Amino acid sequence: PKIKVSGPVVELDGDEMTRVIWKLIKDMLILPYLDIRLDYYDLGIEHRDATDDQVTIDAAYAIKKHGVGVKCATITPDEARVEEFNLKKMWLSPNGTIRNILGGTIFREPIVISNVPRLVPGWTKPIVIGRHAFGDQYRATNFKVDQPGTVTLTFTPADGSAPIVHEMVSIPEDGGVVLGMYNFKESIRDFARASFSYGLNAKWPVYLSTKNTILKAYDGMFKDEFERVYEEEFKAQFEAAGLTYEHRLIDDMVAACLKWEGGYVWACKNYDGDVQSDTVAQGYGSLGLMTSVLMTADGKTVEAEAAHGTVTRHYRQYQAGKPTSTNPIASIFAWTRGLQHRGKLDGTPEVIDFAHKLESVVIATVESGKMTKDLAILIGPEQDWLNSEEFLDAIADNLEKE
Amino acid sequence: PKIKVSGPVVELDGDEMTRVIWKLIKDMLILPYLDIRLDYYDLGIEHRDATDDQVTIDAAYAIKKHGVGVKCATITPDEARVEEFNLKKMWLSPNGTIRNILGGTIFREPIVISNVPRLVPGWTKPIVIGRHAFGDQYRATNFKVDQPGTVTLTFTPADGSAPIVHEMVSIPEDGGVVLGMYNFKESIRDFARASFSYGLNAKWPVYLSTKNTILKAYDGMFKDEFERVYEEEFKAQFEAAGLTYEHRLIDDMVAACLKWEGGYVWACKNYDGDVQSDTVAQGYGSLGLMTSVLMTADGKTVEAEAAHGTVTRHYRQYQAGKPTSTNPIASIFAWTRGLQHRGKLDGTPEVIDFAHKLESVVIATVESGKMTKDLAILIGPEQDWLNSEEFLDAIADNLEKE
Ligand SMILES: NC(=O)C1=CN([C@@H]2O[C@H](COP(=O)(O)OP(=O)(O)OC[C@H]3O[C@@H](n4cnc5c(N)ncnc54)[C@H](OP(=O)(O)O)[C@@H]3O)[C@@H](O)[C@H]2O)C=CC1
Ligand SMILES: NC(=O)C1=CN([C@@H]2O[C@H](COP(=O)(O)OP(=O)(O)OC[C@H]3O[C@@H](n4cnc5c(N)ncnc54)[C@H](OP(=O)(O)O)[C@@H]3O)[C@@H](O)[C@H]2O)C=CC1
Ligand SMILES: [Cl-]
Ligand SMILES: [Cl-]
Ligand SMILES: [Mn+2]
Ligand SMILES: [Mn+2]
Repeated sequence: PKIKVSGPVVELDGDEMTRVIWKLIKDMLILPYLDIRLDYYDLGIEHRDATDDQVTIDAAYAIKKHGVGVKCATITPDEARVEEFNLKKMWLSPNGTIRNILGGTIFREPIVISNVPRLVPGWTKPIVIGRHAFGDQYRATNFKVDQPGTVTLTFTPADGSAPIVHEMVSIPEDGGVVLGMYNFKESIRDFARASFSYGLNAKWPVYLSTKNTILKAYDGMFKDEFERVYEEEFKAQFEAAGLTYEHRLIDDMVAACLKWEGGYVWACKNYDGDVQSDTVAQGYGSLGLMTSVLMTADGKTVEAEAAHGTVTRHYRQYQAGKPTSTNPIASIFAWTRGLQHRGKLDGTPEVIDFAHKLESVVIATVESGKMTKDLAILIGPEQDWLNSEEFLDAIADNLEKE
Repeated sequence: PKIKVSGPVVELDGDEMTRVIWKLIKDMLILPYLDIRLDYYDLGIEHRDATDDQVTIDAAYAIKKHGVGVKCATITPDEARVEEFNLKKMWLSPNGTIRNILGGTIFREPIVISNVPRLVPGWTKPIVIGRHAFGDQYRATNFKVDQPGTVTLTFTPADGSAPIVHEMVSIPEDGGVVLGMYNFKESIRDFARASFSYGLNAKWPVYLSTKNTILKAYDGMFKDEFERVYEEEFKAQFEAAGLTYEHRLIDDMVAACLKWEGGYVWACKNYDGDVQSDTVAQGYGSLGLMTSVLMTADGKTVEAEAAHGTVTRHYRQYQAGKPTSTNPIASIFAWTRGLQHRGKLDGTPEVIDFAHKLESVVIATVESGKMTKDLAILIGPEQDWLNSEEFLDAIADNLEKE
């Protein structure tokens, strides 16, 4: 009657509305049906502040040992959060700490649900975007000048052979701006690996965008290392399984994203992934329908969380005792996803089928007219909606019936 | 009775299929309703070759002098064309030479036709992407290194005052890639100016996008200069005209692009301009429906042309006698756009309304059914299309009734 989960699931608790909602998932939709070993780590801001953020390093190393992480959305501290919670220091983003201890690439996977319209009716399958987790603009040296002068870019070899000096330009009277940015071959290779691993697992084809027509050397390495990694360690499984890999120019790929139906993993350079991810998420109308999804190169370790944050605005409402309409879908799909990989490693098809059934019940509940406000308004103003508890209860029943 | 155009309209002839349609347009829709002095410059490949491209300089200085140009699509030489046409040398893009003589910014204006579907149905009004004409990735220095080493980026002021030496990074054992790029304050102010004059003359509010959360100095200048320029030169007028300017993050602007209805000018940095234009054009389905549209900073000079090329595959057909279904909408609109501004500078309202009437008459003509194959399959696997003269016959006729 309770399906036995074999290995552990690391559970990373979090903050505000998602913490409220995250417990109700665990108690109504996980814990009834599963006898399961949950390795718990409270990454709620209080408990990170109370351990000076060690709990986060612990949480990461636990994910790393056991291969599965399911995570509630968490507050990233800033000057306002420092005052609100009386933080001892401004603790760094926990995602950053986990990314960094785990390595691996973040993938944004949307959830398609027939009667919830996307802003591009053509879409029909999930468009997954994987975003190089390292480098380019996000590590840039950039600065301004209010005056004339010349700009030089030098590579100094570590073996002491001659510097390679590039004379870039002369900036005129009124000054301007200057920026230098880089990436690593190792990182680039590691980016392709996770990408192919992710596409293999989902059985989606894979695309790389670059702008190698303009940056021949810089983006040539993205193209070259993607093709090497594909050929050496991925091509035979791809072919193989009907799957494919291509490089396309970024200009083609953004048009393609708009035109195609979905069903592929688009690997983007760091900046492209930050931007495109926001085009695709907008398409689906609501972040309650978006997961992400850290997968390692190999791809043995997965960590899943809702792509949205902690829904402070809803939390302020719940705190007053007022009603809320918070979408639980991504959070649930974070859990279902973690369980998926867990039974994969386990290899206990029952945990997997439970994952999938849960998923289907959810899709089925909404394809019925039972939904939270963020979905309803996508449909129309005629469409009424469920408050957060109501929506989870609905799921819970529709799930009970099987 | 024919409408009297005051000043001269500089006309720039072009290539292949577009050259043909372009005469039909002149002869059927323009000359026979207007009393216009065309200062004519033939930019078909042959005459460019016969003048060693001087004609291109002459056309550009003509536009400078007279404030108005309308231009047929032209061939940009590469290796195949050098052979096809026996070119004496590989002449540079006449668009790039025009741009550089005139300065200014390129605006992509799509033509939104009620009965032609756009892949994003919520779009009821044109999204106008203005692209910075200069710098960033398009002038970068970029290289790969297959070894470890350090990267320094240095501004050496003309002064002889201390060079500012930034130590960017050490690249690990397997090497990596490095880029340096820049832009000029003087260029950035100009880009703001044409962006403002453009949005005012289209009666559209104006948005800029940057990523200044990450590139605080580099994009800091784009936002700061755009804002200065804005308050010091356009806010009075803008406010008076019921119009508004905002900076937004690129992540928000791509989201707004999909969800908003349209009806704004979107000033993108060079790269984001390159890319977002392709998302917008794909949404509209056909470059038959797209113009670009150079406006100078001040903004007394305008030069328009269709955003598509010379439509070679069609020409091959027309050379061989078979029928062609080439959309002249964007070209007619290049003419209508130019008359508008010629009408404006003069200032002679009958010119303007004519421009307007011809436009609405083209739209109305497609609204009644009757369209090139082009637009046809935006609509359905069967929607019946006219061939090139057949549809442009129809427009001649329709315009007639008024
Ligand atoms: N741990 C993580 O992965 C992330 C954490 N964050 C953090 O969360 C905090 C607050 O984030 P913020 O971006 O402001 O807000 P959210 O992304 O959490 O949500 C913003 C708005 O989007 C809507 N929304 C988001 N998710 C849902 C949902 N599941 N169901 C219904 N509506 C939803 C709501 O609309 P409306 O108000 O109109 O009802 C909400 O107010 C910050 O501290 C930030 O650091 C942010 C991103 C990721
Ligand atoms: N001066 C300028 O503004 C520009 C000039 N060019 C030049 O144009 C030349 C041809 O380039 P190329 O990109 O291959 O051809 P085009 O870019 O002009 O058009 C390519 C295809 O798009 C479709 N298409 C574009 N315009 C129309 C239209 N008005 N009506 C119907 N279909 C249309 C056709 O589809 P289908 O094949 O299915 O019929 C056509 O084959 C090149 O020499 C290039 O240098 C390119 C861009 C700009
Ligand atoms: Cl980084
Ligand atoms: Cl340039
Ligand atoms: Mn983003
Ligand atoms: Mn482009």
